[PDB]
Amino acid sequence: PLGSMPGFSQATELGAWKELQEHHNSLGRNIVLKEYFEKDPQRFEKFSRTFANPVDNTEILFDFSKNFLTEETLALLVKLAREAGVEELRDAMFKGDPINFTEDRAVYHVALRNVTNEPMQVNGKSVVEDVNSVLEHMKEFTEQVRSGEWKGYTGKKITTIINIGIGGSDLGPVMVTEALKPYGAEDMTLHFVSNIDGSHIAEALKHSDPETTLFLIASKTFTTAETTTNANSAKKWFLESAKDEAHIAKHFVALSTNEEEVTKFGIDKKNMFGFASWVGGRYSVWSAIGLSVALYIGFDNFHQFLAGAHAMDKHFRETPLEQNIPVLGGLLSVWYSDFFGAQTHLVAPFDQYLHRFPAYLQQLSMESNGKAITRTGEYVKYTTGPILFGEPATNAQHSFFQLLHQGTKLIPSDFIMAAESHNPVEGGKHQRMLASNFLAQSEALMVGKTPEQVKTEGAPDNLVPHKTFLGNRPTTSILAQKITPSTLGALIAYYEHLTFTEGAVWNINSFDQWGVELGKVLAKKIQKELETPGAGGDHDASTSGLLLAFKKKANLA
Amino acid sequence: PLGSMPGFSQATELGAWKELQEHHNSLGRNIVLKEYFEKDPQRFEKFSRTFANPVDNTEILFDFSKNFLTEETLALLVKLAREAGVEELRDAMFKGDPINFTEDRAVYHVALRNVTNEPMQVNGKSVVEDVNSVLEHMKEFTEQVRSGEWKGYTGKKITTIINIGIGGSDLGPVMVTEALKPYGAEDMTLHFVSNIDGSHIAEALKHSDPETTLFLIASKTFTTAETTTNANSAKKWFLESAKDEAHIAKHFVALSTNEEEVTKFGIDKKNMFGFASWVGGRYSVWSAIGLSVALYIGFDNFHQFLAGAHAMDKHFRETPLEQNIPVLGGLLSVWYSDFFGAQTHLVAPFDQYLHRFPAYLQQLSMESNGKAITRTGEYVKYTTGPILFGEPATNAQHSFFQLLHQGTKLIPSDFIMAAESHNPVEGGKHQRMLASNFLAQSEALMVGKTPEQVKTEGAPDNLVPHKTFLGNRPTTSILAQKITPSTLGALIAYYEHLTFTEGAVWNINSFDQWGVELGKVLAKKIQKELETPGAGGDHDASTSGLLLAFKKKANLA
Ligand SMILES: O=P(O)(O)OC[C@H]1O[C@@H](O)[C@H](O)[C@@H](O)[C@@H]1O
Ligand SMILES: O=P(O)(O)OC[C@H]1O[C@@H](O)[C@H](O)[C@@H](O)[C@@H]1O
Ligand SMILES: [Cl-]
Ligand SMILES: [Cl-]
Ligand SMILES: [Cl-]
Ligand SMILES: [Cl-]
Ligand code: NA
Ligand code: NA
Repeated sequence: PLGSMPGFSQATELGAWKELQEHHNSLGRNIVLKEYFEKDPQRFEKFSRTFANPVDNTEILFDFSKNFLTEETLALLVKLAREAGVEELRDAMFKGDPINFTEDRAVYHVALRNVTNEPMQVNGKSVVEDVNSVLEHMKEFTEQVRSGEWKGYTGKKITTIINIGIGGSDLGPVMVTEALKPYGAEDMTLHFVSNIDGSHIAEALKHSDPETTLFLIASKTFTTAETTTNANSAKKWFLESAKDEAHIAKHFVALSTNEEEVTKFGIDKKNMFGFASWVGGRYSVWSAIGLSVALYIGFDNFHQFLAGAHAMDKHFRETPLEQNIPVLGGLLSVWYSDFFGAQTHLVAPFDQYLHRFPAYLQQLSMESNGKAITRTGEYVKYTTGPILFGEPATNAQHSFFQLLHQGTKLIPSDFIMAAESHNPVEGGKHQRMLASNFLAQSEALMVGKTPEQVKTEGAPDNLVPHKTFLGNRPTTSILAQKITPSTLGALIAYYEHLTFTEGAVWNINSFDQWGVELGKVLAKKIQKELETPGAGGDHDASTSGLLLAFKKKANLA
Repeated sequence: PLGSMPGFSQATELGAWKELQEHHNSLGRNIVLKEYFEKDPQRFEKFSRTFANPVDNTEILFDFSKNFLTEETLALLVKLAREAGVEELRDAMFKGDPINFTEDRAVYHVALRNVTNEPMQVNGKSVVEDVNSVLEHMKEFTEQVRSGEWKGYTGKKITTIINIGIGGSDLGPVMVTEALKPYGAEDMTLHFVSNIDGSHIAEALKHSDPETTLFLIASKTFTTAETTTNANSAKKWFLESAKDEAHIAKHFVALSTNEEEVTKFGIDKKNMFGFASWVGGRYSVWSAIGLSVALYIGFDNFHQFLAGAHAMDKHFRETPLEQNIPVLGGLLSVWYSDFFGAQTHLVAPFDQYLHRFPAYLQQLSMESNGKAITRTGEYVKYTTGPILFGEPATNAQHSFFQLLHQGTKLIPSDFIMAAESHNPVEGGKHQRMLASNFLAQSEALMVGKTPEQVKTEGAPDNLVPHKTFLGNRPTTSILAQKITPSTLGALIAYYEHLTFTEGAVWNINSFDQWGVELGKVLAKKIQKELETPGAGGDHDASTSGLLLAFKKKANLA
């Protein structure tokens, strides 16, 4: 049924927002971090938080103390969270209420990792047994493929997995298999095919054998333009060798919401791994979409990944806002975005395996919060989601940290590192050097280097400005024990709940994506024009000019 | 010797800047692209440019017409370029004058690709014969490795190349070998090791054989912390198998400015591929640093890559500002950054092989122009380089194009595509679909979709705002024939000269990087503290708190 009117319309109408604007005008805008640290030796104790991971029995330290925060600032941000009903929206999410108000849908990625089987329901029906049934199917199938009990059409062990999917059906599987590579099967090659660009499927198939390749067709809808075309091209390549369509049942499985479209494709109903409409693509790695992860690292490691997210769900659900870790991360994002004018958010993992973690967060953050319409249907009077970007450190330091230290933008930055490496090369020397950069970069961004310090080191007087570091550049530092499956699960859930918190304060829908439809509709029209002699003139002069140049260069009538 | 005072101090003091501010206030801020296209059927003719690539005999179309430009706007931006002496600084660069004013150095990447051997000189001495000598050495060495004439210590053909380097010694080689993969040797595996994180070298060595692995130690300085440690770990792994140090001469070569440090490392002087101090790292792929590219795709393809850059150098050098392609790209960046408040710049190649092209441009752009000090030593009164980011399309469309279409930021965007694929799978269907997305995304961002259009399609009245597209989101579209070596060379040179143009207008040094030194110095101090029992307390409370947590989690006294 229908529910209540929203608690508020515009974030800018909330009393706490107006107090934050007054706080910014008189105090927040004059925060100099190095002065706050000089005057407060308990600053780190005040603004750090420790999360217990009970799956691997470790702790993750979240240090927020190098942010533009005072006790007064934190009090006002938590007050804004209470006035915006962050806890109410959170509790509605966990109850399975349809908080996705533009699609009338629950938002229930939290049910996918409900490893304690707490009661969970959508539309008065429990979802727990169905979540568990798909997981038991994923368990059985992954054991058979990894053991070699599941065989190819000529009776060989599967050694190549090709995931075919785009956006939420690709970025999670890529990022998590890259991140957890140390746990991966030694004899298994993974390919992630996503782009419609034929270079992607071509390179994957070029070095694969139909006899030893299993395909995962990953599509919530099973009607995505890119994925259906890639799947079709994969099926033609397979049949070129296997000849017999009956063989498809040993080489193709489907990860989808849409049984009818899967069966249409020629996938055996028994080889379908389902997920519900209340699983958003950018929140889907926890579902059947994680099958490539469970194949690579095994079902038990996949389940520990779910369990680490579950521990962060419990922290988010039960912790008072003053100590709540994702909530503070989300309020800091609002503080920087809407009061300091920051258009970006850097995430730099000090970890090469996490090299696809920023790209994953870019979809989670930007597709969720790149929105301008409130629950009340008004255009926001304030900026919403930032441009999220990053690369792993120390690579990032040698690419664009120049601009972070000496450029003209405020760039709120999250640095993430594990204390222990899976590859402790040369007696730990590589890892102590990585750690020294993790510690030093946040230090350097906070303290800078004064003209007086530069002159003391012997710089030419007229080069002092060039070598000065203003400092006062904020950072959040996250120190884990080791990137295990459960630790990675908890880190993603942190960013999911930070993203939730931002959207709740902004009063937008974190869970829809209406903004992708126009490009899809216009691309289909243009594709028909490219296939049609003499067509393509019904556009603006630029689109028409580009379409004509493309037809001339590609030899199309 | 010493030269002249700078032509100006602050960009904001130039008459043309003040005319642009008045132009923005009265007209530029009210530009609605769809209205300008409705009223001007020759808009595309006015603001598109064609670059002839004489190496592959193709054309690259640069369409700027979906930007916030009128004839009056372009006239004022070109006027700002003349008042800022863009052509004077350009001509000084090509003459080998020391325009890198903070390091007293020439800026002579343009000499590296001087394929017509035009006279070129630094400090009254020709550089041409020395550039050509290194190239002839790169030619001879790459022929021997690729032919199998160069053999390993047990007489086998080299099949694995491991490049070890960071920033400008890594991102170019990675991006260019990924981009030009169709031209790459079928039997060759490349690894690019860059991160100090031991996971990077470990994964590369895990599946390599010392007998068939050649290492390229890529370092301008040959004293980078990460690269010396990685090189050292590579040498220990090699010697664990080869035992005899004499064998190093068949498995390790150096790409450096610093002969003394290379010989120190134990590399035979004959296996050193030199480049000059006037080659910046982020401008170095054209030099000896491109050796991994010439090994992979052959010397002739490498030389065509140089020649395509040379054709774009000639365009930049000889074209009047009204028609000059990189100049217009750089002025648009100033226009958006300093008059519309855009903090970001999206680059989305509609090309999976170009998947590392945005990361390459991120270093070029942000390390060059992430600067705040003028030639006159003042702090800029205006923002400088943007945050540059991106991912290949169509992947990008399914990740963050939601925010580009419906979010609250202005994001100047460059879309790049080739008309022809190297992998024309399924009779060109993948490529026509990719092209349809390239054309449609810029169309969609410009025209949007009105509330009236949304209601016509049958949307619930109270969902109309959620499904509305405001449009008026600018783009630059770049359509090449095919990503050949020379076409890629010309595209990079475009971005190098766009970057030059931005820095010339802003009156900053595009060519120094003082902003990386503080982090390096502070990391070395912390590394010594990590190695020293009881040390690490002499920091701010956050750095001290993180360092202590790291020592507890990593078991360090
Ligand atoms: O998994 P599907 O139904 O093929 O959709 C994949 C992606 O498609 C895109 O249009 C959306 O931006 C994403 O939310 C989604 O993840
Ligand atoms: O090639 P080298 O001397 O090892 O330096 C590599 C990188 O080092 C970094 O400090 C700089 O940010 C880059 O400009 C440079 O490319
Ligand atoms: Cl305080
Ligand atoms: Cl990188
Ligand atoms: Cl005009
Ligand atoms: Cl991607
Ligand atoms: Na675990
Ligand atoms: Na060429």
